[PDB]
Amino acid sequence: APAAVDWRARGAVTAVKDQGQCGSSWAFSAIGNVECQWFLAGHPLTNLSEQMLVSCDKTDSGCSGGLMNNAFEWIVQENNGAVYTEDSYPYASGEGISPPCTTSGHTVGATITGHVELPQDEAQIAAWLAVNGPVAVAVDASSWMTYTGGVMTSCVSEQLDHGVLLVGYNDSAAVPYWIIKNSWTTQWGEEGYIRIAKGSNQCLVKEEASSAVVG
Ligand SMILES: O=C(Nc1nc2ccccc2[nH]1)c1c[nH]nc1-c1ccc(F)cc1
Ligand SMILES: Cc1nn(C)cc1C(=O)Nc1nc2ccccc2[nH]1
Repeated sequence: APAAVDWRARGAVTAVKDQGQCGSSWAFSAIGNVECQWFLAGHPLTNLSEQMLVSCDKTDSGCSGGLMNNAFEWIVQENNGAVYTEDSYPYASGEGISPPCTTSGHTVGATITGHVELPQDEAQIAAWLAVNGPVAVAVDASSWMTYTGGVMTSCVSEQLDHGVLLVGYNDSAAVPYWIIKNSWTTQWGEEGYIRIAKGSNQCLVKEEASSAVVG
């Protein structure tokens, strides 16, 4: 692996989104990861549908919480692999209300065929990420409300409560760090993003890393 990676600069990452008040940090992580994989497959970067998962993924509990791997498993095994575009199934649960499931011909933004889990190794994840693109990970965002910007180093690492998207790292800097895409708009943190120290398992980042697999 290289000294640094940033998939935004390779134009492979969609704009930062806003989950509003809904525990759907997963849907955003899982989907965010798929948006990138679809692009890196050779296709146009399409903004995909988080609402699809909140409403339809029954394995996951909609708004009160979910898990990225269940999404990938659900999409492939219950939804025939289909991920809808956002224009055809837009986010509604911003305020907490999650509509019912639908099928009046939504548009399929991407078709995935599986997913893979990565080891609990920050270095190995970086190895995969550098080659294959943004990785979906779970973290302990207890210490994230207070976040203004900078390389975070004293992150509470006890409870996985939040789902996000790794878009690259930087092993060259004074303090090596992961670059993480977050679903709390762009006012939060560094234009929507956040940098946590790479190597010491900040925020329990290496604990639940996975990525969808296209084609
Ligand atoms: O509730 C969430 N996750 C969760 N915990 C569970 C315990 C028992 C059964 C199902 C469960 N699902 C959740 C809400 N917002 N974000 C996440 C999230 C937390 C961890 C994670 F890895 C991914 C998402
Ligand atoms: C959503 C959600 N569900 N639960 C249980 C907590 C949250 C949450 O913290 N949202 C949130 N915090 C923010 C802090 C700063 C800016 C924007 C912010 N948005």
